[PDB]
This record gives sequence, C-alpha cells and structure tokens, in this order.
Amino acid sequence: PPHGELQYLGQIQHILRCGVRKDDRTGTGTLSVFGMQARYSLRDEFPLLTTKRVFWKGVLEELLWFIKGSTNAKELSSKGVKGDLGPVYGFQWRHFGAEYRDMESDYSGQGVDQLQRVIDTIKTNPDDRRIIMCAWNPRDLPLMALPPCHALCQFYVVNSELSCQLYQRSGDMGLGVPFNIASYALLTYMIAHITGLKPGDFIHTLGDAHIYLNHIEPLKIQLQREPRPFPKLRILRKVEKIDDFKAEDFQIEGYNPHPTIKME
Amino acid sequence: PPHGELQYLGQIQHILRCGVRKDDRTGTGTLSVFGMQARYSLRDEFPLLTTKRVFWKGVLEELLWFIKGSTNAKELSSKGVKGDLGPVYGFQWRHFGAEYRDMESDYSGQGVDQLQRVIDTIKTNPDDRRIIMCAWNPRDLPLMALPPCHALCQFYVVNSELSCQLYQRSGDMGLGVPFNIASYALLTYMIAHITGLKPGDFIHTLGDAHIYLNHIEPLKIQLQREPRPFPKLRILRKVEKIDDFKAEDFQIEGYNPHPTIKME
Ligand SMILES: O=P(O)(O)CCCP(=O)(O)O
Ligand SMILES: O=P(O)(O)CCCP(=O)(O)O
Repeated sequence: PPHGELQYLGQIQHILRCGVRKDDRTGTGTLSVFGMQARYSLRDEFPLLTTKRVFWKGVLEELLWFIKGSTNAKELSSKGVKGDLGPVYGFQWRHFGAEYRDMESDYSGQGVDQLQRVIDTIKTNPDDRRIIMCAWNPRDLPLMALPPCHALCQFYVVNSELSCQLYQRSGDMGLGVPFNIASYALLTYMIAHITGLKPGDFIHTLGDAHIYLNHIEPLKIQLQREPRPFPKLRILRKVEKIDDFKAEDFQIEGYNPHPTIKME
Repeated sequence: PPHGELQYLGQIQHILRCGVRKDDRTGTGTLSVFGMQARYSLRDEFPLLTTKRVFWKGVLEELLWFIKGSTNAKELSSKGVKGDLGPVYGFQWRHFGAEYRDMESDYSGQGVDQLQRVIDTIKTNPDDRRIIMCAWNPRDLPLMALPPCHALCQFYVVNSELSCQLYQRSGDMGLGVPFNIASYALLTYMIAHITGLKPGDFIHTLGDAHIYLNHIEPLKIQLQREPRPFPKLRILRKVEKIDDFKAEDFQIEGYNPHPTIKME
C-alpha cells in the first residue's frame, strides 16, 4: 500500500530542479511548476504530514474561526493563533455577495451561505456536480471587477463517502500546502460528520506550485526524512450543525511527527 | 519519452473498474472517479487524440464561434457544425455580467471581457497568478443565486512559454474529454500566438471523471489501439487580434488517427 506523503515529498523533489525561477507579487524568488495533484485517503486516517510537525492547533482554531464567519482578527488572536480584518474567508463562506461594513455590523441571512449550501446540497442531492465553494483573496476584491477566486473546493459523494477536491491558483509548497492539506481534510471530516457520511478522499490540485528560495535548504533536509503512518482524527461527540463544533470535539491520535521545521 | 495519450487511455482503464456507479442529472448510469489530471505538451505538437479520429473541424469551428462571443446557434450550424441559444459560452467569455437580451441586441463594451483580459494580463504582467477565465452552464444561471461556473482555465507564463490548465467540475470521458483537450490546446495556441509566446503545456484537471455505461464497449475496444505520434498545428499567417482568427489560419499536419468511434 502506497503512502500519501510520498506524493508531497515527491512533488517537492520535482520542484527542486525541474523547477523554474519566477518572481511573485513581492518579487521574492521561487522555483515554480504549473499543474499538480495529489490524493489523500481520509479513510481511518488523517493526512497530517509526518516528515515535519504541522501546527495542528492553528489548523483547527483557524477553521473554526472561518466557519464562524467572523472577520474579527482579534477573535482568532485571542484563541492562541495569529482588529477589523476586512472581508476575509469567513465573510465569504457565509456571506458571499453581502457588503462588509465592519466586524460589528450584522449580516444574518445576508449574502449566499456557500458552506451551508454545500451541506444542504449533500443531503438533498448527493449526486450533484455543483457542490462547489469558492474563497477569494481580499486583496483582489477592489483591484478589478469580478476577480477570480483564489481557491475553490468542489465536494463529491458516493457510497456514503464524502470526498473533497481543493483547487488553488497558486500554492506555497513549503508553508501553505502542508497546512491546507490538513485544513481542508478537517473541513471534509466535519461536513461528512454532520451529513452522516464517511470521509473518502481529499484531492489537492494546484496551478502555480512554487517553492520559495529561502525554503530550499530546509525542504532538502525534510526530503531525507522517512514518513510515518498518518494519525487519526476522532470527533468524540455528536454534532448536528457545523456552527456547533468546538475545538474539544476533535482529537488527533497516533501523531508521531519529525521535528518542527521553521520556514520564513 | 512518454506519450500524452497513454494518460487518457490509462484514465479510461482506471475508470472501468475502479469506477463506481453513479447517476447523472438525467439519471443515466455512469462509472465515476473523483479527481484526475493529465499533462499534454504543446511543444512542437498538438494533443489531437490518435486512438480515434477526433472531429477537428468541430473543435476549430466551435472555438471561433465562442471567441466571436456569438450566442446565435445559427451562426454555428451554418458553419457546418451542430436560433436564439441564450447566453452560452461566448456571451460569458466576452460579456461576463452583462444581461442577455437576445442574439440581436448589442453588448459592445458591456460586461467583463474575460478573454481579452487574459490576453492583456499576459502582456502586462506574465507572472500574475490571477490569469483565470471562467465558463458557466447556462442551465444553472436561473437555478440559484451565484452558481459555480462549470469550468475555469487559469493561464501561466514562464520562459516565453504559455501554459494552460482547465478544471472541469465534471468530465464526459468518452465524448467530452477528447474534444476539450484539443479545444483548449487550440485556444492556448491562439493566445500564445498573439502574445508572442510559445505553447508550453496544457493540463486537464477533472472533478467528477465519468464514463457513460453505453460507452463502455466502444472505449474497451479503443484501449486496444496503439497511440500514434500527435500531429502538429500550424498558424500559417500573422494575427494580432484574437478576433482576427479564421479557420484558414490553422493547419493540422501528420494527423494519422485510428478509425472514428461513434458514441451516443
Ligand atoms: O497570487 P495569489 O492570489 O496566490 C497571492 C499571494 C502572493 P505573495 O503574498 O506575494 O506570496
Ligand atoms: O453537472 P454538469 O454541470 O457537468 C451538467 C451536464 C450533465 P448531463 O446533461 O446530465 O450529462
């Protein structure tokens, strides 16, 4: 049986020559490849990278924050991970279209609730191919008219198994990717749990897969680390609404990672 | 050196058990897999499937039609491939947002011109990661509020090479996929030609990759066919505007396919 992490490791190796130099919005250098995909089983295991310790605390805490539709940067910083932070992911996932006044204004029932709509569609028409949700980059909102939507993450159902595919126009292989894998795999676990489905697969598809220059050395060392069996996520309680989730409902098990690896 | 077609063939083999039964909008049966990707080199070759004769005439003629932003079904049927057809792909690629009155109304400068915007961004900021364009399914437009966008096809530039990645929420492996591969590879050739870039790669990413039941037999026979070298597309003329392209500007060469394969 193959390992899911060998995919990430292998993608890193592929970027490191056969990667091409390319500057980003800031001008910092990176090695980039266009077009990548990887599949992670969510069946009796959670894709929490082992070749390095992933900040699971931040993953969970940040997700609960986005699910709360909160645009209050303080509401996250107080949770132990990091006031008006503009219309971030949360405001889009719950109020897609509604105009953001401030972190104190009220948006109940305002704008399209992408998240709930996915849940509803899962339980009213699981064969649907339009179970898509659609985060944006705040920075682009004012830039032009009708900007494209940094990431989108179509869901799929079959044989009582909920799968998820995340597509990102650009991916930070060194820091972003490992975090996002776990992140969306968690979201999938939540959606699956409230829809009465079993986690199936999580597919991560990228457009511009890039490695930042100053991350090359740490990553080269990380490639020399032998992957360990993925952990197991457990939802030790019964939840019916996505909003009713609490950081205490989930529990990582069997997580034996390699030392943490700092990256700028 | 590997062959691009072995990917399509191999994906077909993977669907045919390890594929799962799943009904579509009509209820017809299909074998489906979630999450797929394939890369096709556009360097000195065009990804026109050889294991069967692809209707290149329709590909080209239909693309020119969409590029013309025409929503007149008659304007396509008269070209030898097939009056008001509602806001189809063309109307979205050139008038994203504008309201469709009829195939006779005027929409000059109305709505966002996704296509031209991609071209412009390529020549003003090739390193950009927001070079995305965004077709919809007309059927979904009235269905709900802010529907998700059947397909999207982010462009990428590096070393004077233009690449393209198409993401479809669902893909008809038997009939749609072969047509779309060529289709978007052609679009990429056009964009690359007017931007003064060389075609790089075309990546086709799918969400729900399905094979229709009544296509299983033909496809099983098609798998037994040995792929032949891809042809070569030639733009035998100099064009500066995407709208200035004519079916006579392109010429397929070295296309030696296997017999045609009808599919319902
Ligand atoms: O191009 P996107 O939407 O992926 C933006 C993040 C770029 P950086 O802040 O310069 O790393
Ligand atoms: O679900 P989408 O947007 O891929 C629609 C085509 C479905 P069919 O007409 O029932 O084959």
